[PDB]
Amino acid sequence: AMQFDVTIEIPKGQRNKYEVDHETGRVRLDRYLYTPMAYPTDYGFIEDTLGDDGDPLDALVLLPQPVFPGVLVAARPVGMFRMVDEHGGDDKVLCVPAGDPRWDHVQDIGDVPAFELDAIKHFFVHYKDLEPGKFVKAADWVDRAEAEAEVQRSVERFKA
Amino acid sequence: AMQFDVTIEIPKGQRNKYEVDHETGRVRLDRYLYTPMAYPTDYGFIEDTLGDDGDPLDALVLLPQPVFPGVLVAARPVGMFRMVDEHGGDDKVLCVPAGDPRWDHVQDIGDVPAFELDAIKHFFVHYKDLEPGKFVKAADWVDRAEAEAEVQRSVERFKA
Amino acid sequence: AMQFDVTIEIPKGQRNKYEVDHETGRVRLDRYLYTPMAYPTDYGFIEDTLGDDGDPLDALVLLPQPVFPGVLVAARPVGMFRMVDEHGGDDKVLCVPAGDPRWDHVQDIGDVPAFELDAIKHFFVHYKDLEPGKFVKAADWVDRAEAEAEVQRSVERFKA
Amino acid sequence: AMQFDVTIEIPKGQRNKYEVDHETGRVRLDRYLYTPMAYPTDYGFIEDTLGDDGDPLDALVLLPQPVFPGVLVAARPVGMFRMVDEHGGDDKVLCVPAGDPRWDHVQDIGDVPAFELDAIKHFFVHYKDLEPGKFVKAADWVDRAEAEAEVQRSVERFKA
Amino acid sequence: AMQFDVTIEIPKGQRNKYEVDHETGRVRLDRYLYTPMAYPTDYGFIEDTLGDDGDPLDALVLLPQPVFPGVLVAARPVGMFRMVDEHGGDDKVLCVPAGDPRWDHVQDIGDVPAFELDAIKHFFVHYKDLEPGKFVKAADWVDRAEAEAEVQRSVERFKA
Amino acid sequence: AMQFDVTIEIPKGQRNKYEVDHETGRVRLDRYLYTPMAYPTDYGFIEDTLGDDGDPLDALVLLPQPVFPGVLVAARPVGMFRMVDEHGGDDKVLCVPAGDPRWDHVQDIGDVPAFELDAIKHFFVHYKDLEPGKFVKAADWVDRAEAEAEVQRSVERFKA
Ligand SMILES: [Ca+2]
Ligand SMILES: [Ca+2]
Ligand SMILES: [Ca+2]
Ligand SMILES: [Ca+2]
Ligand SMILES: [Ca+2]
Ligand SMILES: [Ca+2]
Ligand SMILES: [Ca+2]
Ligand SMILES: [Ca+2]
Ligand SMILES: [Ca+2]
Ligand SMILES: [Ca+2]
Ligand SMILES: [Ca+2]
Ligand SMILES: [Ca+2]
Ligand SMILES: [Ca+2]
Ligand SMILES: [Ca+2]
Ligand SMILES: [Ca+2]
Ligand SMILES: [Ca+2]
Ligand SMILES: [Ca+2]
Ligand SMILES: [Ca+2]
Ligand SMILES: [Ca+2]
Ligand SMILES: [Ca+2]
Ligand SMILES: [Ca+2]
Ligand SMILES: [Ca+2]
Repeated sequence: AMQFDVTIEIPKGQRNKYEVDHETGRVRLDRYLYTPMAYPTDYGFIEDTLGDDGDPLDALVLLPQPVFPGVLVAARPVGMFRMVDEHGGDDKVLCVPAGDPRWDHVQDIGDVPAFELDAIKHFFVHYKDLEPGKFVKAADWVDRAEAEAEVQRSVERFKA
Repeated sequence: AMQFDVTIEIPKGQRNKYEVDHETGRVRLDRYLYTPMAYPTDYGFIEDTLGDDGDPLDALVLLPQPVFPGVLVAARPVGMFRMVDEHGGDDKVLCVPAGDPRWDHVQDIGDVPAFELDAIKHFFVHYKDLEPGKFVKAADWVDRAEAEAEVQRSVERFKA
Repeated sequence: AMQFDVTIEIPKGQRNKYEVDHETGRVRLDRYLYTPMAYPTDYGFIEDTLGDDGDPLDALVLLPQPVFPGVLVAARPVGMFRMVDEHGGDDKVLCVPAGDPRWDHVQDIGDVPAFELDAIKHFFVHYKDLEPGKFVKAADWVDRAEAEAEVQRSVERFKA
Repeated sequence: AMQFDVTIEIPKGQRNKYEVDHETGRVRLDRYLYTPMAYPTDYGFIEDTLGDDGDPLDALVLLPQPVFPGVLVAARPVGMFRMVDEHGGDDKVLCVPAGDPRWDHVQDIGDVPAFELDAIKHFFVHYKDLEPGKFVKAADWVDRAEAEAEVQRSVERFKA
Repeated sequence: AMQFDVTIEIPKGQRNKYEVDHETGRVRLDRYLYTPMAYPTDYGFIEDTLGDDGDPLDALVLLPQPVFPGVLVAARPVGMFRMVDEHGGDDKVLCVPAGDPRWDHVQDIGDVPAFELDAIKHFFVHYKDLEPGKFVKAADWVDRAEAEAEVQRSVERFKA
Repeated sequence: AMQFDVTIEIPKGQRNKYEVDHETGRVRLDRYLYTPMAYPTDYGFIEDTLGDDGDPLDALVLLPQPVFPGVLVAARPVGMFRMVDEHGGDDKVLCVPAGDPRWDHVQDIGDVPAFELDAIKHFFVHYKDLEPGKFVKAADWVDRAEAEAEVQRSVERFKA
């Protein structure tokens, strides 16, 4: 099975939007969110990846307890969240911890309760509502097969 | 200068929706919110008040640090959030601590930063989205005079 | 589905062993635990039940986020943990929140992942290791049907 | 050997000064402290005591982990903090948990390390500096025997 | 408008005095404070500056929520805290987040409310009372223009 | 008097088992513990050491307040915990902060309360009980002199 390293930027429950600067590796506070919302899962990116824009592929990791900003978590993808915003398409891979039997029951997007997926969607649809010149036009969920394909595309781009 | 006691049910930052049961006085968990949202201010109700809803008049309190559920805070009103939900009008009186000179610069709704009023509005408009058969329609932020009048109304209703 | 109110005494992750006095209703610190352990679920008792020993029926509640000591939670039973300690038979009903569709997938003890049942068991087996004259000696899980029967017996004992 | 119940109003590390209303038993926020200081121990009062000033006798409880506001702790005195402020006399009994063998090495005021006693002193001397028309002009520690004498006086006054 | 990157060493509310080692970039615990006090704002230093003692120029950042130690925050100066301690002169630039319109109402030292500036002064005046070989002699606030002059000097020294 | 730098990987009270990768210096989540236990002291390793295993020598640090993962603490040894798990044998040096006179009363293993030593032992004996292929076979406390020998040992092997 496919797996990889995710670097968590923002723990679950945070209104502080942290981002890891990729030139340096330093954790930065981008902004305090303008909406009364908090990240529904631990949020970050996959190491040694690169998307269409000059940034790694975004990742969401389900956990029994949050980590801190800058922490690595070995994860495997079970699905992916597509969305369109002010800078076009944005993909977010949904993962669980790799080599952990406690998450073996989650092999695909259908194994994650509809209510956690709706809550995730709702966050990304609404979190920038009060920010000038920022919107989220579309949003929906694809399966693990489509997620793994997107990871494979992003690894290939990185190595090039 | 009008003042009253507010009982805080939900501290700022909470996704657990607590409620005081008014007949018994116990704190209950009503529900964990279905949306990835957190109460932007300390939320509760004014003691010895009564609306058309058989319940007390709801209240928001601006604080430097949150209290915990069940705590009493002496407060004075600076405005009111007017909204309609699935059960009609649900007005919420915005307050600051009474007799505290660090809040003397806040006398009316205009003295509260718009960004904070925006975020409070965004919470109540969106926190119930994912709950079926539930919705909110924000009317407007109204001034201190409109608030004090509603508080006075609901105090008279209580005394009966 | 059968349901009832649970008063939570100890939130998940606490080494402080809080207890409610059943006359006064006050929260008391019985003791700081002598072992490096923490309650793996929110822990308390079912309101208006009378067990075989004069005390109410104990309860464990699975939640997405812990509450505080003294909080009421409407819960439905999915199983029961039977064990013996230094004062004989000790039974603890495992529950989920009642009227919450996010827990509809948990209808009996087999739906609760074994890792969580093993952990709960491990807590109670070991938490009084370092207290003299205190132990727990038997332990095993019984299904929803037996839990509901035990709750019903305890509801009646209380009424009489 | 003397012991009693201490009700904790304020946990260690708190800048919010909570208070129990002794008529109703409700927890109130008196005020957010005006200085950048935090209570160095859990703070509260002794149940069934009445001091010379109409209120219950104040108490500091040394703990391995803090409790929450409103929690009872069975405790025994090991000393007292004698203080004169703007309202005159103010005596606070320093306690440890009763019947807990992890505190049996603490028998009198000399057994509490001087760094802790100085820190506590430093709190009460400076926490109201920035509060107007508020001060403390005398601050001294006394032994268990003197502390126990004051508790006894206060207990007997409670029985009027 | 002048701006720079501040690295936060100590979040607001902390009694642990964290310090970044400027050679390696590692975070160190210098000491647990000897007074019962907590840093009243997020505290750190300005990146790519050089104070005339060989360290980066110290910075205080006003935030709606604290960050973690090591986190970068883009900021702009609004004033400066001038103090004289056991090391002689010690300057600390008071800042707000740069490119954040929620802080546009704070442009110079007079825009910060007095109760917050007094609290910050109170911290630095008193936090080393109980520390041996450490004392304060004086503390004053100066305006944005004085602060900017000091930043600019420290920047040129950095380039040398 | 021997002293060294300890990097804390895991703060006290944690169920998340973090690790520093000694190649990269990145913090990684190894695993969420399968037992309902939490690290009773801050846990990590000694910098510039090499144990029998090929990783650095492990360290426990007694603190008045926990740090966060990746923080350096100057520390001196007062004893050592010897254990035999799967993977050979593991040793953990028990320390206190160096140059801190609040810990001067702790010079050898006899000076640490037995209650704290039993709790630390109890953690490392039981924390992997439910993990397959993991175990403990023996657990002992040894004195300062024994610990200092093992540190110096590990320093030499790092240099060689
Ligand atoms: Ca990302
Ligand atoms: Ca992205
Ligand atoms: Ca985006
Ligand atoms: Ca309410
Ligand atoms: Ca209402
Ligand atoms: Ca409503
Ligand atoms: Ca809805
Ligand atoms: Ca119980
Ligand atoms: Ca029982
Ligand atoms: Ca028992
Ligand atoms: Ca035992
Ligand atoms: Ca008191
Ligand atoms: Ca008093
Ligand atoms: Ca007083
Ligand atoms: Ca004063
Ligand atoms: Ca600094
Ligand atoms: Ca300086
Ligand atoms: Ca200094
Ligand atoms: Ca000093
Ligand atoms: Ca280690
Ligand atoms: Ca090792
Ligand atoms: Ca090992």
